[PDB]
Amino acid sequence: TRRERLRLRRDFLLIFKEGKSLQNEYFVVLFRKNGLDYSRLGIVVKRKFGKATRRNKLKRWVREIFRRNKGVIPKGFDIVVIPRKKLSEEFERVDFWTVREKLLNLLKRIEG
RNA sequence: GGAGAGGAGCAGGCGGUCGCGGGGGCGCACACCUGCGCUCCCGAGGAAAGUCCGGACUCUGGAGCGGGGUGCCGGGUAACGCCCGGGAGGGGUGACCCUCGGACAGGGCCAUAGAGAAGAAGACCGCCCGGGGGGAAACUUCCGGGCAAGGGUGGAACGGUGGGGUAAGAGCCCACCAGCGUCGGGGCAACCCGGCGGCUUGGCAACCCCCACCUGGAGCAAGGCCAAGCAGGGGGUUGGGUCGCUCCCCUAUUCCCCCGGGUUGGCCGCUUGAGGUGUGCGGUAACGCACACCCCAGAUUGAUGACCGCCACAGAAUCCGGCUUAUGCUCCUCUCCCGUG
RNA sequence: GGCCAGGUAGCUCAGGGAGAGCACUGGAUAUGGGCACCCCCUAAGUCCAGGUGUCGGCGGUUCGAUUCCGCCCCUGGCCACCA
Ligand SMILES: [Mg+2]
Ligand SMILES: [Mg+2]
Ligand SMILES: [Mg+2]
Ligand SMILES: [Mg+2]
Repeated sequence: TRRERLRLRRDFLLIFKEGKSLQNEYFVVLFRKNGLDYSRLGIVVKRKFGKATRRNKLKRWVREIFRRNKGVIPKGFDIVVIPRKKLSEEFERVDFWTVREKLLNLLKRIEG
């Protein structure tokens, strides 16, 4: 859903500068009110996370978590998900349910 | 069965619940441009990779030189540093694998060790002859002369080993060998086979070089178009005109250089191509030709996931040909070895 | 996707027969300290002695390669339109 896909080239700077942030050991989540009746997701994966296979797997998991849990995630925010060094350190050791739990714990705390 | 060499294919599938990317069809709104909404088709790789070669395709005004690349020979190909076949040299019992022009065109470099390393250089331990001296002798000593043959030195010592011949010795002579020169035969050829002959005189060109062949340079962020927006200023014996050098066609601010500020939108390029698959024919093969069938990702923060059930390596970004590296199986050949019918 | 750089003692940097600087380990000795000397402790310093390496890895050429020729690994940077 590309209507659900927020542009990062223009908006990342604005969200970084004007928005809020939440984090845990695996993710940093940046967010800002978008003035819409729905939320939009963006993913920023640092080059150092790895090659296409690895980065694309992470992005797919993130997109899926967001899509399936859209109903419970707060509405009216532009959201940027950023994986942390730790995650890229035990990514192969971290299962899907753990990534889901850790990401949702942050997403559900987006206020207000 | 064991050990090993060459090579071909596949990339866990099939049946379920949700979620994407591009086409098509449809539902509709269309006073235009177009704007959404919901089924059929297709949707990462053998390496998509590293960017090591070769193209195609774009933009830079000409030509020459330099520079760079390839390196036995013959094909194949759009082309290549690739592929196929063949020739020499080497390794392995063997199937097989690896190597590749020229050092009497020239210049330069060979440390250390060693008597001597490029004109033929050299006498270290030595071998033999002719005298003078000492000494009973063995032996020592001095001068004159002859050896590259043994040993030592090396990565290599100016042909190799055996016999004859030498005072002692040398291709001095002869044998087989290696090299070179020729004559003759077979190959398109690289080269091979046979005969004759003095006696022959380092290595490195992944150093410059010589010979033969090929070759501008950038690169899809190439380049073309639309929309949007701010703000200009300082320079040019001229400089710049898609690497350098040399001659040459230009152009004078609108061009180029520096500082500063505006976008950090959308469309084209963007996928049908030296393209796959299936036969038939030619060719040792690589591959070519003929006919038939097919449409096989085109994203632009960048599309393939999660749950269930019987059994790796890693993700296209302009597209192809090949190389190299990363990696899980399965099958087909042939070689040697133990053991049996 | 493409195009360039660079990888040397721990760190910064030189350059076809492996070095400087900071630095570390010792010995010397207070004008520091146990008290005041004797005796002894500690070395910021100052003397001196050195300690030391797959040349980013793995092959090839060469009798020898930091230098030459291949590939692989790691670390940085550059690109688009407007005027
Ligand atoms: Mg059996
Ligand atoms: Mg690539
Ligand atoms: Mg000799
Ligand atoms: Mg440009």
